[PDB]
Amino acid sequence: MTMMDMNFKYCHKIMKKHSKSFSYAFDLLPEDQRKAVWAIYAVCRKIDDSIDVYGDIQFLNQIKEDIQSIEKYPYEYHHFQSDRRIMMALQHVAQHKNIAFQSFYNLIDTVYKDQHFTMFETDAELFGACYGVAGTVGEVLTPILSDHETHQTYDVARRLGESLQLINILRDVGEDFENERIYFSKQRLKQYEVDIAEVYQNGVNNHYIDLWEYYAAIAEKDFRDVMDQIKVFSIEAQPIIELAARIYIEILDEVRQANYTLHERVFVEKRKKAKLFHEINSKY
Ligand SMILES: CC(C)=CCC/C(C)=C/CC/C(C)=C/[C@@H]1[C@@H](COP(=O)(O)OP(=O)(O)O)[C@]1(C)CC/C=C(\C)CCC=C(C)C
Ligand SMILES: [Mg+2]
Ligand SMILES: [Mg+2]
Repeated sequence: MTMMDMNFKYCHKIMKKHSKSFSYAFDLLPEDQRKAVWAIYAVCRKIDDSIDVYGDIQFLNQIKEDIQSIEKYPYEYHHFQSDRRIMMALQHVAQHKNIAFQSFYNLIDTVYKDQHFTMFETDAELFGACYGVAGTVGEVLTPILSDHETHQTYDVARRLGESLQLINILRDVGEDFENERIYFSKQRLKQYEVDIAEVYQNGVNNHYIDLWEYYAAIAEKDFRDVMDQIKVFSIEAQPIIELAARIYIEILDEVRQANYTLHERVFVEKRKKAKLFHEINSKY
């Protein structure tokens, strides 16, 4: 094992630890592509988790500055300020692939703004936040998972990322509420006559289920639209991306089976993930 191998192994550790669904799928990529995914993953994770390190923007600004160094000077040695192992790996990737740096900056800005989080007035705001947290990730992964990037490739990847973020929201309603976050828009909550606090205390009702299913239907339709355009991605990545998405889509059915509970995080069992892989893989 080289030093750089050690750097990617560490990124892999982070992804396996923190992202059971995405780890399962993306680890099936060919070596050079999965390694790039691990590095992108670990960067994004550090960005997402940065505020809780000291309680403020310090570690985040250090990440941003590290990324800026890489963008400006991809072939120079940097004394990274944040997590050196992750940044060395990102830099190695950047030397070989087009990285959409502005997409990382969009994600960072999204994390900065989350410090001042006020509920979304409308679904348009909510979907805007989904872009910032996850459409950006889709954009960053595009050159990794496709052979000749076009506007269509980016668009599909962005849509997928945003759909997965909406599923994430749908899984985590109760936990988010405990953390003083509600992501359903004020407009939709008012229309469906849903108070999340009241539902957290008293159990689901038909109003809440109707509202949840309204968003679920959006995530599903977007998922189907991505599946229909899967050929934008490289032949090797197609079944893997399909797997990643299907595993995440299955979370919706898990929520339903747990009666839309606001008091635990549902999950797709490993054995089910394997079932989905068999189904997809026979198709390919
Ligand atoms: C780079 C990579 C694979 C992921 C990035 C992971 C990170 C940390 C981003 C920081 C912001 C966050 C938190 C975003 C949410 C990820 C789930 O959180 P995680 O905690 O890992 O898993 P779980 O909550 O299930 O335990 C999310 C739903 C976005 C998924 C978007 C994807 C996969 C692109 C799809 C498009 C193509 C594949 C073209
Ligand atoms: Mg996680
Ligand atoms: Mg969540």
